[PDB]
Amino acid sequence: APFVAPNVQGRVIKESGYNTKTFKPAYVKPKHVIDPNMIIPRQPGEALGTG
Amino acid sequence: APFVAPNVQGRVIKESGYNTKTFKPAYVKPKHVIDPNMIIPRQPGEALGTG
Repeated sequence: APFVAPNVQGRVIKESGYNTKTFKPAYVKPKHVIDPNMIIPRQPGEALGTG
Repeated sequence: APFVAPNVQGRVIKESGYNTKTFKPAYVKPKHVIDPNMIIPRQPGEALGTG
């Protein structure tokens, strides 16, 4: 607090305000194409020979 | 105490004097002026739009 000789008025004290933060979320979009070149070939569980 | 041959009168011992201290307090005067400029603006808790 300010020391102020009691013979005088007093001292005016300043203030401070405040702030805000604002954010937009980002966007994510992966995809696969699944044409036959991927469906046909033998997958690991398939028996050798026939499948 | 002084060793004094029992014949003679004995020695005169002295004393010492005290001391003092004195204090005045200081004086403190914070004050604020409250404009409409400070009452009106939105305060953080208030909702958006219709504060």
